[PDB]
Amino acid sequence: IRPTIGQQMETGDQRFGDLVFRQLAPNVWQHTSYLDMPGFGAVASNGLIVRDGGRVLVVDTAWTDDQTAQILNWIKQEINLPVALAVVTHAHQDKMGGMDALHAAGIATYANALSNQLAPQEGMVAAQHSLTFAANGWVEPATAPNFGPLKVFYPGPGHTSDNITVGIDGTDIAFGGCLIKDSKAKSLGNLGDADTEHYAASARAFGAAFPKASMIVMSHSAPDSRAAITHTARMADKLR
Ligand SMILES: CC1(C)S[C@H]([C@H](NC(=O)COc2ccccc2)C(=O)O)N[C@H]1C(=O)O
Ligand SMILES: [Zn+2]
Ligand SMILES: [Zn+2]
Repeated sequence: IRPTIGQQMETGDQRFGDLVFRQLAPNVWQHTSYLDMPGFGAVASNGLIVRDGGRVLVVDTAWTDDQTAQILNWIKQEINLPVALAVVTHAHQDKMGGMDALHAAGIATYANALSNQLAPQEGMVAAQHSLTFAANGWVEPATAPNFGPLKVFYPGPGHTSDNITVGIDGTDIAFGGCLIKDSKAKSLGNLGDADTEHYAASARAFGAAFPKASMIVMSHSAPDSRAAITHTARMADKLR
């Protein structure tokens, strides 16, 4: 697997069917799935798997149901603990394309209320539960029951108006999804649904929400330093 967009395979990557898994911490793995483009090649998308004692938590689906069912099969084989819930980080196919596989498995799914409202318009199935957010971006705790180490933060509109992010408490990892691009990126990716006015502030708000996270995970590049945040914000400064 050699994607046109997204990180390549490296030492420490485990191939499992059509997907790639990489351990990031004792209890955190990155899942990677690929959508092949007629004429362009494969585009990688990354999410996370977190072990929290006797249960597993997932951030983001794969691009498709079948790929997402493979994530669940990898969890069964390598961890052998139940998936308690999944959080999906906005209403686009790379993050929510496999909702039906989670539902078929009986996994409780959560997304920003706005993501659930946009899902029908975006060709997605809504999560079964809605997260809501305070005026400073922090999730309302009663809407995120029993989330363990997942600390959900809405940084403001950027890549989309509904994009959310997730810090992993008890680790130095934070997940920026499609909002954050890596420190070497040349572009901000698909800006078709983006808020170019507010993007820079939203990227910086993510950094300030998780100020001690040193490993920044993102949808389409390998985990990076905090320069992913600062570089994304610098590129976004140019859009205003
Ligand atoms: C990696 C991206 C540039 S595309 C992805 C997202 N597209 C889809 O999920 C489904 O459409 C397609 C998906 C892939 C290729 C073509 C169509 C979007 O529109 O934002 N997020 C972008 C990003 O992270 O910048
Ligand atoms: Zn998107
Ligand atoms: Zn994306």
